[PDB]
Amino acid sequence: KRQWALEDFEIGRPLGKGKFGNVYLAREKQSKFILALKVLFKAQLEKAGVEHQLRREVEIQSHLRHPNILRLYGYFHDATRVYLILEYAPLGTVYRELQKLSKFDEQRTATYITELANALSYCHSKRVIHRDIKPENLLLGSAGELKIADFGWSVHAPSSRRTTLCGTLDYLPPEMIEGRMHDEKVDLWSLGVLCYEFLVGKPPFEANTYQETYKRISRVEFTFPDFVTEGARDLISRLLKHNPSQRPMLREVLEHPWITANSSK
Ligand SMILES: O=c1[nH]c2ncccc2c2ccccc12
Repeated sequence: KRQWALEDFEIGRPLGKGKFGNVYLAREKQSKFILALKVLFKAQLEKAGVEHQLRREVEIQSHLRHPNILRLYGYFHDATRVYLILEYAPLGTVYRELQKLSKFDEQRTATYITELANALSYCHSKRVIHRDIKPENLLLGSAGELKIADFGWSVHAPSSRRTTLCGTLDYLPPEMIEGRMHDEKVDLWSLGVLCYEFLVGKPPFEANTYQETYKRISRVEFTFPDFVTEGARDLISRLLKHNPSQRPMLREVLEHPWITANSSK
């Protein structure tokens, strides 16, 4: 492996914030390699009681190798902080891309879905379920390719509430939020949420209250603006099924006619 430490890196502009520490642009001093350094404060992690998510992220994300999964290269720590050494995603997040464009055309959407579906096929083949697929955790590489990041919630499938609790529920399926056993099908529901948000500019169960979002998800109550096409409606409506077993496999998504006609391969 190789024991890094702080002074191995020049730190740059803050790329952004998370709950437990910012991510920073960094350059390794000897190679000039540009990467991102995710800082987590130990104090805050222990208090929140999620250090196992950290171990999981590191163990899981460092062994995955897929062009649409963000690489984790390693980690180090000092007294107050843990530092994850990540692949740098130069075009930013899909969240920012959505706030910039408001919503995506069917080509950009279908293409992102395809990249997501491929990355997820790779993950589910190892029974790794991400569980936190949302636009803030989807990054863009230099060619604009999508990269799944932030594997802190990920786990090997079958799993049950596996951590503490919650925050934004928008992207989570009814099994998850209700704390029932769940498996790969979780990420299929999320894909459905994403496809709607990309096309519509807001997630389909958006509400002004957690408790109201919960209700909407649990009853699967959503509607489509008129501009959304029948092919997109058909994909989304197949993904957003309350019963996981009724959700398609990823292969079926990849070969969906709407995806086939719109995706840039
Ligand atoms: O442009 C970004 N690139 C990144 N690359 C790696 C990790 C986080 C990021 C990142 C994180 C938040 C906001 C923007 C960015």
